[PDB]
Amino acid sequence: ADHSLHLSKAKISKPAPYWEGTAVIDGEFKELKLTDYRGKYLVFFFYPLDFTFVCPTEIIAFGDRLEEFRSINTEVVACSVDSQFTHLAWINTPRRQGGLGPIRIPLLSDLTHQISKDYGVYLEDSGHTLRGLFIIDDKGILRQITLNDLPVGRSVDETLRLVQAFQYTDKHGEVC
Amino acid sequence: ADHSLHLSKAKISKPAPYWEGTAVIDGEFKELKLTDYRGKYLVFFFYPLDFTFVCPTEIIAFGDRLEEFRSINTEVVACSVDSQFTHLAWINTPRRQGGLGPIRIPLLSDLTHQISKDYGVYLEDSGHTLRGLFIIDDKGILRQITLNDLPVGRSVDETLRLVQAFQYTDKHGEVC
Amino acid sequence: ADHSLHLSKAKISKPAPYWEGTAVIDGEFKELKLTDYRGKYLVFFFYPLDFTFVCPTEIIAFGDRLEEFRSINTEVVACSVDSQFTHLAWINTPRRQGGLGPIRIPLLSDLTHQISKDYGVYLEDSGHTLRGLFIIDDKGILRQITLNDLPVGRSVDETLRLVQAFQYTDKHGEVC
Amino acid sequence: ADHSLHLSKAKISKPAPYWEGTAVIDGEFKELKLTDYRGKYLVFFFYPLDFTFVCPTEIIAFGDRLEEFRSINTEVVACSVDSQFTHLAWINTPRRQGGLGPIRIPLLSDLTHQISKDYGVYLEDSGHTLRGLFIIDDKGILRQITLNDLPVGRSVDETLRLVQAFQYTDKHGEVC
Amino acid sequence: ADHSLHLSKAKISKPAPYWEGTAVIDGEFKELKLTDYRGKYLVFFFYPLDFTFVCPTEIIAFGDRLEEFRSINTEVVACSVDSQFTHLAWINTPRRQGGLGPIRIPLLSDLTHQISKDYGVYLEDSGHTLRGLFIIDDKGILRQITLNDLPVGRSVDETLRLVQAFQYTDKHGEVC
Amino acid sequence: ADHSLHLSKAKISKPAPYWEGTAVIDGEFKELKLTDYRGKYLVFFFYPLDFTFVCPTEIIAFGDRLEEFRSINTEVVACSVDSQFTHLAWINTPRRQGGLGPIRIPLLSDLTHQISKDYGVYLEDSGHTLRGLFIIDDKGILRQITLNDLPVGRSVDETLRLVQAFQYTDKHGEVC
Amino acid sequence: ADHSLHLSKAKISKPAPYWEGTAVIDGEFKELKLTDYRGKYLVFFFYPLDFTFVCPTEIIAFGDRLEEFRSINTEVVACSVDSQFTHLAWINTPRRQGGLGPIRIPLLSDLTHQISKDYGVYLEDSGHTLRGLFIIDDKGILRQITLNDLPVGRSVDETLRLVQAFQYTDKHGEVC
Amino acid sequence: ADHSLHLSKAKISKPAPYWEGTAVIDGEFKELKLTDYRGKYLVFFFYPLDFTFVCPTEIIAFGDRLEEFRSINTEVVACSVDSQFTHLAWINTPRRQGGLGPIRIPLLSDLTHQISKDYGVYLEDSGHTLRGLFIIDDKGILRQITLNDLPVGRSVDETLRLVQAFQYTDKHGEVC
Amino acid sequence: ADHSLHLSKAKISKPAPYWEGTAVIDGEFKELKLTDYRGKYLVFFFYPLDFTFVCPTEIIAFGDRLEEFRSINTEVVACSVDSQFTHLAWINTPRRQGGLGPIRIPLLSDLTHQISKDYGVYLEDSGHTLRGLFIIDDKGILRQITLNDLPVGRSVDETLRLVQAFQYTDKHGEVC
Amino acid sequence: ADHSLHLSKAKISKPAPYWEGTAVIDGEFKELKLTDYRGKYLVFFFYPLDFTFVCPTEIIAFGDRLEEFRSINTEVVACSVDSQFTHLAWINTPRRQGGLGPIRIPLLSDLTHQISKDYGVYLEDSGHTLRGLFIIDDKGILRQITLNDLPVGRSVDETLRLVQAFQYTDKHGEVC
Repeated sequence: ADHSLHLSKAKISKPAPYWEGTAVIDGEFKELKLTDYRGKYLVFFFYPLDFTFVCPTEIIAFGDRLEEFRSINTEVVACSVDSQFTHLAWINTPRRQGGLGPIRIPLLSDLTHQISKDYGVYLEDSGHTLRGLFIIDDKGILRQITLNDLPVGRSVDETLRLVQAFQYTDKHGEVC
Repeated sequence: ADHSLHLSKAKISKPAPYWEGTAVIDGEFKELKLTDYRGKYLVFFFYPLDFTFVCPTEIIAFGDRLEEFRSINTEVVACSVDSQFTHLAWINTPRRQGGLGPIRIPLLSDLTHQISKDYGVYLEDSGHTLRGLFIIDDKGILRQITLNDLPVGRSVDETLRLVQAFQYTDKHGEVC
Repeated sequence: ADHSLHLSKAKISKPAPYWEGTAVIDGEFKELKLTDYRGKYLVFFFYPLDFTFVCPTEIIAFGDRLEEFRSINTEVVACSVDSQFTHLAWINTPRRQGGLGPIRIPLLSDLTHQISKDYGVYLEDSGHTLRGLFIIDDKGILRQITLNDLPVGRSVDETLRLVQAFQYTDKHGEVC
Repeated sequence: ADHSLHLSKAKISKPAPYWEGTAVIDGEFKELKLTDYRGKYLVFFFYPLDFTFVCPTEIIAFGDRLEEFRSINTEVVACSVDSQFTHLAWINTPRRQGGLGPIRIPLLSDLTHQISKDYGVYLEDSGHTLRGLFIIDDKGILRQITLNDLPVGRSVDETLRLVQAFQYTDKHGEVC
Repeated sequence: ADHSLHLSKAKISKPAPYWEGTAVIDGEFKELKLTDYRGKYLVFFFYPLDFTFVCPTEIIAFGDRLEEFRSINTEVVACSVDSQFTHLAWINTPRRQGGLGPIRIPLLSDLTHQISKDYGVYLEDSGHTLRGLFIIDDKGILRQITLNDLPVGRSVDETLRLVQAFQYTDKHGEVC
Repeated sequence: ADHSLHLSKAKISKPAPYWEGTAVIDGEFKELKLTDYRGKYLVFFFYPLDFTFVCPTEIIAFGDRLEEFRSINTEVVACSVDSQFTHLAWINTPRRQGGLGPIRIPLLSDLTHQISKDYGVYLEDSGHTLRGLFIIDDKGILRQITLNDLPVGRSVDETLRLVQAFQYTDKHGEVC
Repeated sequence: ADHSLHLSKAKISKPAPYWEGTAVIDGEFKELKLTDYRGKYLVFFFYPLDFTFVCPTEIIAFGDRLEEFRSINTEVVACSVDSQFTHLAWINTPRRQGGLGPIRIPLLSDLTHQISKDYGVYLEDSGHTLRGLFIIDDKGILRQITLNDLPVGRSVDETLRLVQAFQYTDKHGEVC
Repeated sequence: ADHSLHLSKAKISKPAPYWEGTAVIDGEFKELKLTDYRGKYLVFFFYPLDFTFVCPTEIIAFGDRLEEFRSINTEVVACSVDSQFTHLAWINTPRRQGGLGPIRIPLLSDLTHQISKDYGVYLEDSGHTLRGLFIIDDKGILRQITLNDLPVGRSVDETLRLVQAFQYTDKHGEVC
Repeated sequence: ADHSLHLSKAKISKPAPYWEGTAVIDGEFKELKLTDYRGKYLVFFFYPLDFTFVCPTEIIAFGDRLEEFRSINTEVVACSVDSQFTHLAWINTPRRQGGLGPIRIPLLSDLTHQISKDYGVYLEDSGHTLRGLFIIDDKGILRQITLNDLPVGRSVDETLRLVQAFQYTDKHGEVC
Repeated sequence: ADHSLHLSKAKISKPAPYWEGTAVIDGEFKELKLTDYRGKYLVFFFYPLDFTFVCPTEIIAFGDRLEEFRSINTEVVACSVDSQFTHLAWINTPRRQGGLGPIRIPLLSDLTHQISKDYGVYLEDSGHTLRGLFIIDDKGILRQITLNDLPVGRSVDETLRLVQAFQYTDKHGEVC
């Protein structure tokens, strides 16, 4: 139990840790699980907080390119330690007044801080997580781990490339 | 160190647990300590969440009756496990749309869950706290502990009479 | 076994600790148990001592207004660390001489200090308990915990309000 | 850490356990200590409860014959787990009504149960003590231990005989 | 194993510790158990040593008054840490030459020190026991514990009255 | 020491683990340390093995774009569990015969497996590491962690973008 | 503490365990120590009991030949677990009645069983020791250990031979 | 786990530790076990590294004289902590440029460092092994352990002589 | 495991420790056990070393008087920490040249030091045993233990006397 | 303390374990230490037993070729678990009768079995050691370990070659 060492259950080429929670999807609360994405690829990413003073360009970019992700049989889910009521309020607030507006990416609530601890992204002194990202294949196996310091974000193009690459490895062998 | 027994540091006739955090006070972020209230009485209470579908009649009632509490040398502080950004958004939201509206009672953030564990109010399976209330005298001594189940709230009149009674006991002897 | 942290078995939204003992009811010794109140609400409260120099206004007020509590399907029981013989002598002594006088509220003896430790009210250095109050619903679930400092007592009106509120929550949903 | 094995600090020919408390002496509350009896002999005895249905013949007999004990440089103290208020009420109640009446033997209160555990007389299941008696010489050394069942009491003549014998041993050598 | 605390097995109102040994009875060696006295009362007492320069007035007095004890359905047994050969020699020695002389009270040998440790009378530094006495009812329940410092002995009259009182309590209720 | 959990010393926003070793630089053995890059940015990455049947496009791409990394004050270092003699032979082998050819990127040796364990990349079952990449700032603070499953490699463009982003955050504040 | 293995402090060519006690010498009680024999040889032997039905031929033989032991600068001491009062009575009884009669060998009392445990001769189930013998030189060094079953005793001639042999070894070298 | 003491599983006249791995045999990768050599003698030896600047005299000498070992029903296997790809490249490189060239002795890979630890040859600070040699009989029993320091190597003639001696001992008794 | 206290398994009136080994009997190696002497008496003794510069008068004396020991149904065995080859060479060497010469007493070997440790005679600092002797009855029960300091040996006459005494005790009762 | 693993203190390129003892040198008893060979090379070897039926070919061969070893600044010492008296008798016995005869190689005694345990050669079940050999350089650093099974011995030519090789490595660098 040395700080954040033993807490993390995330290992590559191993079954990704199981999570369940309440997500705001299409403006309604829903129950979501990891195994709901079996037989399909999943991009699962963590961002620090809602209602901050910085534009959520990552979520907006991922949502605007969502049909490009499911054109290769992949879903995308975002997570935060906020509650589903805060997520709904963040969506329901107009983007001009510092909000999300309509979004097509499910917003998962980690109010118990447990999903964050399983994936090793929770910051004890901060009370929230860092900016992180995970790729999970059809069989629920962790294939990629990316972890950034807080200011910096993640690129949609890189995630597309990585998912296509992992799928190509799944289908064929090795490329020269 | 199981459940809420060993975690709770709150005891009556003992120095109340020390807390510090960031609060939305009069619309701006501020840094607040417990010792900022030394020499005065303090009503420190918890509520489950922001942006819920239930009217926050407790906070509104306490804030509307603030001159009665200040006239007897007492301040009032509310706490929740939400971030200061969520508190600010909840205040800035119109009350007709479900928001708090303007308030004169500081909203303290307990994003790290530590304040909740100190006072024995955090619910592990829920991710938030129950509805609890504490009275702290001029010297920072816990005088009263009140814990309700989640649905039911607290009455401003009872808090007024309790604080007046504690002050009267401080000034003089027992009454016949 | 850190002082009084681990001794208390009282948790909210959990089954209230089981207690049994000998009570002075209607001037006679009787055997009383917690489960004797199943199917009804129960106001279970503690007070420091018998035969003291202060007036027992709490017990007298609760007993004098017992039909209001019984009209909402609720019983009331008082507890102390005194023996049943002391309770009987306190009742049998005229109230003008400093006694209790006739009472309609059962007086429960906690001579072994076990009930006090279960509910986390026993004061080790004093040899008696503080002023505590507990509400238990039809199913034996703790709904409310109130702990005052020794000088200050409890209000019958607040207890009535809280019992009515919990019952209303039991019957209907949430009120706006 | 058995029920009454490790708790008892009472050993013969060893210094008697130190005790302090509040006693009803001549109708007034007083502070009493073991070392207040240094340089004199002390008969320290326990009895189960106040305000019981049985006659306190032991206390009455010891008090009525107090000049015999004082004529051989010896005091007598009685102890119980009742509070000093119960002792005062028991004395103030007329003996015809079942009370103690006026008494010349101090009544020591053990509400914290500590004195009872030091002398190994506290009964855990009952919440009070058995009938025990201890003799302590001028130097605070335990000379005699006597433990009876709850029904059976002690004799004043035997106590006087034992005190005279111990004093004679203190002065001279051995008698043939 | 703190000194002589955990060693003692003797408790009031609990089954008395079981003992067995070799006794000099009527001038012959015999095997004796505790259960040989079931259905009768038993006075079991200890004395320091044989062949000392002090007259054994206790043993002589108890033996001379044996018909008084037998007339109330009671036996008496004496014990010491000496061997049965020493007891036999002490009896066979003329009383004028410092011996015991003929006796009607069995002398039990505790050469292994185990009986002494069971009843909490053995003195580690002395190598023998103190002067102790125990009363055991028909069912083998310890009713009275008396422990004297080494110089002082016991009175036969007190033992008679104690046994009569315990028997009276067995037969009927409390006396007024 | 639960598998690879406690072994890893690599944490974000914390000083990157210290490493030292022998590197093949410009065709010669040299001693290299982490502190040799203090006051400059460093891209530290791992690759599985030398002399394999798969072309090392990652190393070749990083080396060919070295002047573009150096224009933003950044070095690049590669690590493997192979010995410096294996690295030298791999470089000293023509690329047409399945070799590295000349390279401008230092090749570090992790023959003791310590560097891999510190950065949490070593695979116990296979005896080498996965494909990992780390960004370290001027002050030796870990800024970003990337872990790919073995088949899939890393992109020079993404690393350049991330380093530019971290540097921009270092210089200015936050961008809208 | 495995039975009797760890209790014994007796080792050969090592300083013999220290003992002190009360001995009957010339018919008077005396305090005796091991170091009282320094600079002088000592034969220290253990026998089971006093006042038994078997003639003490060992003690009588050793005493009758005491001048043949002190003529080679050697003392003899006997020990038993009996008390000095029993030893005195055993001496003060004529041999025709089963006694020692006058004796010139000191009789040491081991009432605390500690000397026996140090020399590893105490029998737990018996309550006394076996028949044993030890030789100690001028410097307090154990030179010989002899241990017999209870029924069999020791020979004075063998002890004389052994003491002469050890003294001759002290004076000169090995003999051919 | 005292450094390198408990790791070693090799013991004379005991079943040799079991090993399995990948070897370069006749220019192809193969799977090899220890039990593949049952019914034959086996010379299992370690050497530090591949591609070093020193000449591999041991391997070349053993391979060039392999028919002598095979004529006495003996196999030879070499091991190192390098990967099978490094072994294949070392063989494929011409001997003029510092390679093995063609070899008839299998090259076993110990990339996991486990075989080295089982046979007690791994050097923790170096990252490789020392030069050690082991003889294993038909039944898989270790007959000899030889451990040279790093510079010094092993002789083919001595190994042949030792294998012949062990076989002769197997066939018949001791020779005069 | 305190030095040599815990090692010894030899206790009186208890079954003697089991031993097995290789003995030189009548000039030939034989396998010998303790149970080979069941149903008859055994004298088992130790001596320091073979081939020393001191004449082995003990062994010679025991062997020369062997028919006198056999006439009372008793065997004699000697033990040492030397190997059977050393024993055979010692016997096979002429007595004039510092040897044993022919002997009729079996010479047992304790090369593993186990027999010596079981009987508590082994000396850790010197690597051999002291001079000890043991008597074992028909039932394999240790009857007498003799331990001499190294210079001094044992007497055949005393052993004969002791064996005759033990046998007489076995047959009859006690002698006067 | 797992069998023979923790006992061994011998490791390559480390200071060889320190030993001291008694040796038979030129027919005389001498005291020998390991540090007596500082500044010279040392061949320290073990052999099973003395006086065995097998010819001591190893010792005789090493002794007859001692001038070759001394011409390269090297000493030779043999060790066994036998006593120095056995070594002296083995030398003094004529070689025709199964002895060493005159020898120029010191014979060291390991009667305490400690030297054997330090070098990991002692065999617990047999009570002696196997055939092992050790090379120790000028600075007392263990430089080779060789462990043959008991039937098979060591060759003088190989030891000479190894010592020459180690000395040549000491003088200059590696040879091609």
